[PDB]
Amino acid sequence: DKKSYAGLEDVFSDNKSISPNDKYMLLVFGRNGCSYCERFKKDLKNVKELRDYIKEHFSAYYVNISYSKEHDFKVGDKNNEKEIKMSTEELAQIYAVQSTPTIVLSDKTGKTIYELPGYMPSTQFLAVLEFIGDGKYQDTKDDEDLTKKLKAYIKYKTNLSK
Repeated sequence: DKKSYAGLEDVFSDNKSISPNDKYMLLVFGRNGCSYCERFKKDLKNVKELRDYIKEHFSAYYVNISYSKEHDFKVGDKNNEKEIKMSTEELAQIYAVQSTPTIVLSDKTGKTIYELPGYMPSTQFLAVLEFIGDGKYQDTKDDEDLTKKLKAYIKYKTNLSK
């Protein structure tokens, strides 16, 4: 339900239609009775820098796997967008969701860039979001180099926060 993210309608668009819509895409898989999902939402509410950053750079969706809805999922570039109707369960399966919260960050074509299978405090999480949102990920050689640069960037932002 929309109740899954009550008060965060400014951040999350209706998940009946999921697409990057010419922004980076942020998909959060959550569920009922999930204390880390609750902590994640409180961070989004209360850390204005995090909230503003997401609203500026991301099309964001909160998918509650405690329920089953139909989602119109639209990815691909401008020349060829693929639109598929899928269930909550099929959407989670595509992303291989195994735990909640799972956070998926994708580019404007809907290509997965990075995934966090768990909660991360707001300082570190905003660093991950900037690494993707400012395009810094683009200058990396591979998955290993991206991970290494991202981890560097997070420590840097951690030093900065103190």
